[PDB]
Amino acid sequence: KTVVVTTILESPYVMMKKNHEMLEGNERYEGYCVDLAAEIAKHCGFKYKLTIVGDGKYGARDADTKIWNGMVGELVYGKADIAIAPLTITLVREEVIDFSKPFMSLGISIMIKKVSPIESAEDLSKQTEIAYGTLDSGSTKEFFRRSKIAVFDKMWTYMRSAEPSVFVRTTAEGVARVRKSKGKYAYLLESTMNEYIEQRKPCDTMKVGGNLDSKGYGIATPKGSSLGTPVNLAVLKLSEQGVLDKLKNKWWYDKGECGA
Amino acid sequence: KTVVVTTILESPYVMMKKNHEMLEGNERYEGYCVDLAAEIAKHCGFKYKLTIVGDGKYGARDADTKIWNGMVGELVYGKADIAIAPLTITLVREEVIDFSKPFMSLGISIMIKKPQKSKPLTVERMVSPIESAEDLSKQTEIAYGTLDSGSTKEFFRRSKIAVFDKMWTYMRSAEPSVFVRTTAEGVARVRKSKGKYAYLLESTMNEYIEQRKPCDTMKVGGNLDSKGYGIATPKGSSLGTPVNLAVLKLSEQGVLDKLKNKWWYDKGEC
Amino acid sequence: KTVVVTTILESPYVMMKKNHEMLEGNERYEGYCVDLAAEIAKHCGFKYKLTIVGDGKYGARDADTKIWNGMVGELVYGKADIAIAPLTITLVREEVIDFSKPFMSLGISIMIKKPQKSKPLTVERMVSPIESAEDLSKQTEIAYGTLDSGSTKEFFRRSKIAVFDKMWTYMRSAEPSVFVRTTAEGVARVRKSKGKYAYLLESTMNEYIEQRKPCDTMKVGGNLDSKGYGIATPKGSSLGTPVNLAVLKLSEQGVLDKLKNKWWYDKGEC
Amino acid sequence: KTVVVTTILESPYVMMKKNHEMLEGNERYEGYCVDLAAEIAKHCGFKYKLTIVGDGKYGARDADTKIWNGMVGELVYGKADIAIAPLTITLVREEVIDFSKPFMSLGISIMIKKVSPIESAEDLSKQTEIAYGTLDSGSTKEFFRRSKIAVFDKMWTYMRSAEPSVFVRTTAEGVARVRKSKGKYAYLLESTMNEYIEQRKPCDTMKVGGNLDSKGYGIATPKGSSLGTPVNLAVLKLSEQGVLDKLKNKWWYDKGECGA
Ligand SMILES: NS(=O)(=O)c1cc2c(cc1Cl)N[C@H]([C@H]1C[C@H]3C=C[C@@H]1C3)NS2(=O)=O
Ligand SMILES: NS(=O)(=O)c1cc2c(cc1Cl)N[C@H]([C@H]1C[C@H]3C=C[C@@H]1C3)NS2(=O)=O
Ligand SMILES: NS(=O)(=O)c1cc2c(cc1Cl)N[C@H]([C@H]1C[C@H]3C=C[C@@H]1C3)NS2(=O)=O
Ligand SMILES: NS(=O)(=O)c1cc2c(cc1Cl)N[C@H]([C@H]1C[C@H]3C=C[C@@H]1C3)NS2(=O)=O
Ligand SMILES: N[C@@H](CCC(=O)O)C(=O)O
Ligand SMILES: N[C@@H](CCC(=O)O)C(=O)O
Ligand SMILES: N[C@@H](CCC(=O)O)C(=O)O
Ligand SMILES: N[C@@H](CCC(=O)O)C(=O)O
Repeated sequence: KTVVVTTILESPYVMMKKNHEMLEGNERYEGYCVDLAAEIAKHCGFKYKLTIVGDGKYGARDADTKIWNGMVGELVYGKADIAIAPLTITLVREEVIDFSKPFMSLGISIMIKKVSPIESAEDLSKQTEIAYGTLDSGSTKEFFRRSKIAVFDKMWTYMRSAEPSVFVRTTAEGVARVRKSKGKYAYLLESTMNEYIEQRKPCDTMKVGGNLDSKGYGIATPKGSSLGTPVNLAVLKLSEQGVLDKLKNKWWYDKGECGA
Repeated sequence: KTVVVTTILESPYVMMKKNHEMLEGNERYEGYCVDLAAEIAKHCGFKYKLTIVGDGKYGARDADTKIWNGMVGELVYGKADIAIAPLTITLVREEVIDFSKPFMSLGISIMIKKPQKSKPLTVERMVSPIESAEDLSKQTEIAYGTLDSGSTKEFFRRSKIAVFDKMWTYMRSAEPSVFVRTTAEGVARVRKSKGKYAYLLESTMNEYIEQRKPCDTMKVGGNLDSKGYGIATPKGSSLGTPVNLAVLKLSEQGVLDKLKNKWWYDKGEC
Repeated sequence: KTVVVTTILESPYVMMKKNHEMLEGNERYEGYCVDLAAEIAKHCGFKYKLTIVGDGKYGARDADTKIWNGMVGELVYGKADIAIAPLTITLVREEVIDFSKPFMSLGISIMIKKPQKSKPLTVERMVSPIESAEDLSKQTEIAYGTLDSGSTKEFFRRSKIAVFDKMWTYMRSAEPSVFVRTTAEGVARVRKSKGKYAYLLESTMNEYIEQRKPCDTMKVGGNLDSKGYGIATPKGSSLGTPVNLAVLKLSEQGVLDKLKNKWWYDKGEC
Repeated sequence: KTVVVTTILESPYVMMKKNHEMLEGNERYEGYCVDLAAEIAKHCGFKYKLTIVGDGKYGARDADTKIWNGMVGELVYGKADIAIAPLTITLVREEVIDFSKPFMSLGISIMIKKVSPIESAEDLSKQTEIAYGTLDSGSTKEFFRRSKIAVFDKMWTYMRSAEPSVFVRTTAEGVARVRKSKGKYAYLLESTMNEYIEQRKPCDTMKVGGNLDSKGYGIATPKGSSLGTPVNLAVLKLSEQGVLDKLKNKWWYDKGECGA
């Protein structure tokens, strides 16, 4: 029984190689998540087929319709069996899907155009000269929406009532916007993606300040599935064997086409 | 029914209060773990009684007897209901108990005695003889050890990495023994060995010991791996999911970060 | 019963919102005074309707008619129940209305156009032609004026200090008139007079105007006196003591401090 | 009828006369508050007799007995007709006595021994190596006790549970303690007293940071008295005529027995 593996096109997690037109099956995808899925399948011992989520959404709930979209939606509604992808572990997701142990620590970080005047998030909220937003229907926007801290509350209140739409549909759109804004825009995204972008050409983006919080990516399965314990054990074994460290070093720092 | 919580006597997780010779109950202990347990009880309502393991060990499987000891061992046999303590999530422990999501990140680091400032135009520089684990294993004048019945010892024993295997081979055949009974004993050995002893402990304890007086120890290199601390629940128990969601809520509301900052960096003696 | 609150259109106390054409009710206005009114209504439960005086004056006595005008005047005759606005507590006003305890300190300051950074090694220095009220009165090249029907004009009219008396004598016999009908008009005169006009206004508005773009104005010297802003109330009204208690309570909680920091410092630039 | 005036020996508000052994009446007292009382009597037109409060406390409520001590007690219980003294206007006091308009602005300040490693009160709260307390039965301890701010809550919790007693019976004891502590103790007191102390010899104490909050001194009268409105009008007249500024300049900066 082939296991359906939903995932999203995120770099360096999943990429469509370079000559994908002449390739078929899972051989046309490469990245950290592809390697993670291969190791998970090797440990558990199942045949899998990588599938790309129909909409480029990680997963959230719509305007009071209680419907999950993106990867979480495909998991809940039975459209997929497992999600090896950068899915942040959150409160709202955990109640509906089974998350494994985190395979990568991360956090929310500020990235800007290349002594920065903002540095910390407090100064970023205080100064209204520079605009800042998040990814639409992701996890950072939900973190800001439900945040009770005064600084994050001010951040979310400004971001929601902003003209034009300060949010972006895809993280690539966000990095393009912050590159083209001539330093007038700040992008809020995961620390791992921030470091990957800052370690790539043309190296015009830099990460400033610290991490707003601490989160992690987990392998998600439908609630009440038989694969949750095996994939949890496989993630633990991979972490203890250094496989996750090796994969992150390969896909984040082995190439390093940046000047640092 | 009041459940029993087990914890280890580790700072700044659970430390006896100053006036603890006359106090009774959970008010005797202060630290990160006590008010973490308070927050857990506040989220999901239950009555808890803090307890300390008699052996004072974190937990490991004994060879040729397959008997778990320490916090994990006493949690398996049913004399505890929940382990809110700096217990490291491992593969061996996950097959006998249930671990929640990590509430604090950590890693294996190296602790050494802080060298004196180098004299040479008038700038002072810090020169250290060990800067990573590769050169720590490649030398012989400095002994290094871990904590017995801990996660680090099991990690080094079961590691297939070349440098980690070399360090494990060194500490296995070491005379006198480089293993310590308690973290505080390891720090005492580090401060007493005049700079010839390195301690392989967790990064959180290393940073906490660095921040407090007499601050004669330093952390060299990065972490050897990435791990986490989880709240341990007996396998097949009713306190697993509520505790996991409680940890998730405390992470999302910022309680964990504020607790860490007020228990590690607020009391920055040095 | 819904009581009517009067206020003046003075930044940052009350400013029309950007989308104020379609919005109705108290949501039209934003600023320090609307937040103060909300807090006052939260202290003691009552419904309020924000209003703006038609004449747009703070309040003064007319010549030879002994008739009050402005916010104070319309509060005396009973067309308003409470004045939550930057109304300065004075002796003449206290004899006809009731003032609560000051909710913000202030003083009379001098506003001039900011000069250019002077150069002579390669350091830029700030050189100003006026640095006190004494040298402002002694000099004659730069004209100075105040706000019509304001507290500062009454202070200068009834001042027995030699310097203040000289300045008032200059203002009375001034051609063309140095008095402005609105604070914004005075700042516009300062900006467009290219350094030949000095505005004598309240310290809070002076700092607020200095803190925003294009920030071509500067405050010279210190405050000529010390005063405060109070919430006015008609004599013998039931709203006096509850509002005074509310102001004291908001001072104790530090709500006034955070309102000031949010409406004066956070929104500033340059 | 001679109006009884209660006051406390505080410098430079009320000071004992140099040759007071040979003097009697109100001519044996001098200071800012003595001049204030003289101006109030001149404006209202009443004869007064300055009386020193029995216990050197400004006023507070005791441990669950609802009894006012100090000057507020003398006012409430009919033992005094008016209080021209540095009495801080507070919500708890206003409910039992009638304050006039503030005749002097002030705030909580941090005063230490003369690199300045303390800065604002945030660092003072985050630091456990330096001791700091307040005046007992005053208004600063009440402000710290009822404060709902996290920094001030931490300050109060540390101060109450401190061994030995971090509080001082009189402000002079506090300044002596901070002088003799070799920089290990900090004293929290009113900004006016802090400035007066640092401006007088030996000038070994210096102020750091800004004022914690803003308060003021008002002339207190018994509730439901006929003197409240006349003294309020007199205070307003004195403020308008510059008499209060003149007296502050006379008693704070006119001597200036310091090098600054
Ligand atoms: N260095 S890293 O970001 O690639 C990374 C991060 C993490 C890893 C492993 C790696 Cl390699 N494993 C941990 C897991 C292992 C066991 C202990 C904590 C969880 C359960 N999660 S983690 O702390 O999020
Ligand atoms: N900054 S820290 O080490 O005290 C720390 C570390 C971690 C926190 C929260 C804090 Cl405050 N929460 C995460 C949890 C939240 C969700 C995502 C990963 C786990 C499940 N684990 S963590 O990445 O191990
Ligand atoms: N810092 S400020 O100008 O916003 C400011 C100014 C003042 C505040 C509070 C603040 Cl936050 N409260 C005082 C009041 C409190 C009690 C003592 C004096 C009045 C009654 N008035 S004040 O001295 O005019
Ligand atoms: N410069 S000072 O501290 O001596 C000082 C302080 C103050 C003065 C007068 C002086 Cl001289 N008057 C004001 C009062 C006057 C009118 C306006 C506010 C109150 C009512 N209170 S105050 O703002 O506390
Ligand atoms: N990776 C996040 C979204 C990225 C972001 O919000 O910055 C998720 O799983 O939803
Ligand atoms: N925290 C570790 C013990 C400390 C160590 O091994 O350094 C554990 O849970 O096993
Ligand atoms: N705030 C002053 C008016 C402003 C001014 O006179 O500068 C008043 O209440 O009268
Ligand atoms: N002046 C204050 C007391 C001074 C202090 O506590 O520092 C009062 O009236 O209570």
